[PDB]
Amino acid sequence: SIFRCRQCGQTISRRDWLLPMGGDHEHVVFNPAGMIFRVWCFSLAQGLRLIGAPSGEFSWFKGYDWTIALCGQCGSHLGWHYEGGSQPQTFFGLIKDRLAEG
Ligand SMILES: COc1ccc(C2=NO[C@@]3(CCC(=O)NC3=O)C2)c(OC)c1OC
Ligand SMILES: [Zn+2]
Repeated sequence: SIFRCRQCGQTISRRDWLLPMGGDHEHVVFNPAGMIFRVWCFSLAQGLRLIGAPSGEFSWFKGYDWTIALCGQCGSHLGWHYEGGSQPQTFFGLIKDRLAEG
């Protein structure tokens, strides 16, 4: 029901806050460093620290710019905040295997 940071237990999100972006909350993507992530889209998240300004470079989601999302408590990379788009304007893409569910 609740998602916490797997490393430290920081409160991050909720199953209720999952967002089906393009018809599915789960998107399997790879970055240019060939790292594969199972990304769960959330309308809402808390307890993160968004670092830097947004970038569109290699964005997996058309029309959205990303900011790196760390755990605000432990600094572990938990995913990205997406902004600059439409329906919705913003959302979170969190790496499922870096969260723990209650
Ligand atoms: C030009 O320098 C980079 C900028 C962004 C990234 C990204 N890695 O993950 C990102 C972030 C989130 C996203 O929507 N898609 C990706 O692919 C961008 C990158 O790879 C490590 C870079 O090294 C080449
Ligand atoms: Zn943490």
